Amino acid sequence: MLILTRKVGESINIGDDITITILGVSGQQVRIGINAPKDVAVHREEIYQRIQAGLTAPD
Amino acid sequence: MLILTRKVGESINIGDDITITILGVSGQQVRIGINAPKDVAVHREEIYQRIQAGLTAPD
Amino acid sequence: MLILTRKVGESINIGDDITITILGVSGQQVRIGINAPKDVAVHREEIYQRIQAGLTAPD
Amino acid sequence: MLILTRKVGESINIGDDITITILGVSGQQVRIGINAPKDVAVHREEIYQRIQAGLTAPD
Amino acid sequence: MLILTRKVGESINIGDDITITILGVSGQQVRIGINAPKDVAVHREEIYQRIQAGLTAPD
Amino acid sequence: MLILTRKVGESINIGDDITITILGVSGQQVRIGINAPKDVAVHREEIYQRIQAGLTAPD
RNA sequence: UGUCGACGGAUAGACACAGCCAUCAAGGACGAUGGUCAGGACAUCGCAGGAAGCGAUUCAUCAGGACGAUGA
Repeated sequence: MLILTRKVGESINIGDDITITILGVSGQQVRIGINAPKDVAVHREEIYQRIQAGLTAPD
Repeated sequence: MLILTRKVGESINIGDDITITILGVSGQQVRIGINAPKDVAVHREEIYQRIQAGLTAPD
Repeated sequence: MLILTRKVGESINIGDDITITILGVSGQQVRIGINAPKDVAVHREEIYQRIQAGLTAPD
Repeated sequence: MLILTRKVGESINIGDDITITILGVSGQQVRIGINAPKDVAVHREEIYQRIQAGLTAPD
Repeated sequence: MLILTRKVGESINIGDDITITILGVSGQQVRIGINAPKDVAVHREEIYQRIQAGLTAPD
Repeated sequence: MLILTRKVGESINIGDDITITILGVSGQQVRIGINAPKDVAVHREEIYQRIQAGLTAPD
């Protein structure tokens, strides 16, 4: 794990194809944009389990 | 862009190899954890630009 | 309708028997005291309309 | 004294002829709408104290 | 002169009209409540220098 | 009722004779210095009650 | 402003609704006029009743594969 601390409106990067943007907060909620090719998946942890258990949305 | 919201301490996933956790907020800052293999790089956008600047003789 | 602009610690008078005091202010909310006799009823609007919904007749 | 903590834009009632609305605050000033018949006299205490000196609104 | 040590949520007093309350700490920062009549002034040492040198009313 | 946020080593003032200094912190404990004239009293809230409620001289 | 939904690829959506302060007004009008965050407030927000009633609060810097460190 690599942990950072960034403000709202800032940006982060993964690999050479993936970008992340912290769009803002709403109380304890944190609104996060992800930007990746459809060659890779992105979901909430509660959702990720469905695409990995029975692959409910392949694409 | 795929936007997801998370409450503090909740999690997100990317691909089949990467996990993300929003650890918490402090003011307008957000402590964010990134868990990926060293097979991929991770950087904030202000550092990412250096990996796009070109580099030699790694660690 | 008669509009007035009353500052913290000042008072309005109604009829010959009712008086109103702005005891103070707390941002977007206001702390108002009513000085009417128990011969007349005083209630919030969301508590006046519950009275006048019909519940005053005997069992 | 009957006391209420009222937000701006909420309302209050007295007897069966009078209604009050807290139109808003302007700093430590408080804009109040008073909605009684002209059958009742309705002024700030400053004014009321002359009217009860033995008169009505002067020439 | 009086030196004393008090923990968060405890109280201290001056004269017959002044109260001090430690609301709590944040690292080296210490949030303090001060309760005195408008008969007396209160500011931090930075601002106090005005009340000594330039005052709140000219000649 | 004023509220301030002072850090260790800094000062606050009351009236035109009284000075307060935050001497430092130890966990929850907060060490404080008070400088007032002989014309006034100063104690912690525990001891203050002896000067308010029971007094240091009888009738 | 907080909360929720949303396998959604959208700088997205849904639900419940978020600045501060002075001057004039016997005025019946949701009146008029001007300024603007180290203050006189536990900064705002919630509950309720004939009582001048009641409960509860942080921000920022550095930075690497570490649920990172630190300052105010």
